[PDB]
Amino acid sequence: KYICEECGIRAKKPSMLKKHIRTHTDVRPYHCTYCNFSFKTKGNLTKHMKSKAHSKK
Ligand SMILES: [Zn+2]
Ligand SMILES: [Zn+2]
Repeated sequence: KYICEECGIRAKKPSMLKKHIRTHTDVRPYHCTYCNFSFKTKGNLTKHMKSKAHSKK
C-alpha cells in the first residue's frame, strides 16, 4: 500500500511514498524568509513567494 492517509497522495512506488510520508516530519530545509513554514522542494517555495503575501522584492 502507498497512499498518504493525510494528503491522499498516490505513489505506488516506495521511494516516492516513503519520501512523501517522511515529509510530514521536519525534513523541509526550504523555509520562507518570513513565515515559519517550510517545504521539501524549492518548487513550492516559489509558489509561496509568488503570492502577494510578503515579497516586496
Ligand atoms: Zn501526505
Ligand atoms: Zn511566507
